[PDB]
Amino acid sequence: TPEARVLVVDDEANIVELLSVSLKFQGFEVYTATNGAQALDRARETRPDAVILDVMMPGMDGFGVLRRLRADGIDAPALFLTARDSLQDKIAGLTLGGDDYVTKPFSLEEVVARLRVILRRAGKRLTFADIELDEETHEVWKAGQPVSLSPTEFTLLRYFVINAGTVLSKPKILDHVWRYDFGGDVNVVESYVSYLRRKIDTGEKRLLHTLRGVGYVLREP
Amino acid sequence: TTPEARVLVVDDEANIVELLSVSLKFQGFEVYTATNGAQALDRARETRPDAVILDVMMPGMDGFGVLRRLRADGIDAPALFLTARDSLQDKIAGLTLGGDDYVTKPFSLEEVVARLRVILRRAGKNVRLTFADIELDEETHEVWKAGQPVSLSPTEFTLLRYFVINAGTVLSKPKILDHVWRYDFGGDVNVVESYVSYLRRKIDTGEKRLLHTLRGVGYVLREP
Repeated sequence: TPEARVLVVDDEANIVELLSVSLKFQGFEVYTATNGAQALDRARETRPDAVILDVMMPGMDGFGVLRRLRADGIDAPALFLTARDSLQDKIAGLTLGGDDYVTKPFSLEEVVARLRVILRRAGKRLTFADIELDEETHEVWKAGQPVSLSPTEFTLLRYFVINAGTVLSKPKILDHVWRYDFGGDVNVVESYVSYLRRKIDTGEKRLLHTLRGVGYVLREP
Repeated sequence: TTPEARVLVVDDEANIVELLSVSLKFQGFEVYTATNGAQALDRARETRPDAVILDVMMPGMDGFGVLRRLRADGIDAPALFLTARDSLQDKIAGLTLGGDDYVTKPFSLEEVVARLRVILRRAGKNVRLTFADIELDEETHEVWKAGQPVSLSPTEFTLLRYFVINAGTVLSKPKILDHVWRYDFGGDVNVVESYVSYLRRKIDTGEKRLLHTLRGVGYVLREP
């Protein structure tokens, strides 16, 4: 998944190019528009998580374009590119809700950082037996105690928890854990289940079982 | 509170301390300054600032450390950081926690001032007055008369608010004059007569008279 879908609205083509190349290189899915009409069309087609728009635009300024978008039910937060001479006059429009701005001449570092903050502001614990996971941060706990897991062990633990009680064959685990990218020996699944038992299945009762010839299952006996 | 806000500027670069305080003072901020963390903690206790501006890059102890210590002493004012662009992705959590914000170097004064006003507003955590068919908002200064907006000058507003808050009390020209012009003005009391007259012409119109003259004594806002 991309980190977010961003729509860039600016009538200056070289700034559209710069912003989208940067954002794409940072892992964002970027869509573009050179005016208000193109902006409303792209926002309906691509449903963005954030909008970057230049306040200075031909015909209709960046506030007007944003009003129209918001009237169509597009509620994504916005980042304005704005001139410094107009700051005390425009401050109310520039920072309402969860919107923010950068002033010209701007840096890409700043654009990216202010974008991540508005995305975080706009966003509004799996348990099994004595195991707990946070899907957001990837922290794992075992009887209250922090456990350090690699990205693959985490994915593997989550897959077992979400499917607690289901017998999961090596091929099903292999497809899921490496997202169909990997098609080599299933005994990699055997290694990972082994690492994962060594880190989280260390209590009185065995939680992670092998049904020999068939698969693995997580069940509190 | 005379000034728009008390601001403490913490930076080890003297020409930037100078620039910032001159601009801020010219915008009507009361400004205090420090060149290091020890002077920062001392000035914050003496002057109880509403906001702190601090450079992240400082000798010995960086700007986060100085802020941690101010905050442990109970100084909870929001902070604006002056920060380099190279360190944004690494420092973003410290730079925007709570109601803090930042500007990147090289910065404009417009931007510093704007971001400061926003943090000050965010840190200040509605207010209405009524009498008969008159209504006031102390926040925006809007006035209404039988539902109808009425446009008052700042003085007319202060005057109408004074009457409403003291409805029923006979207020003499000297008391009115002292309050309306904050003791700054001590000239002829017939200025009070003029303003009462302007005020009566805007909010005291026809039917029952709400604003009365007790001749030789003063004015009172009361139902007839």
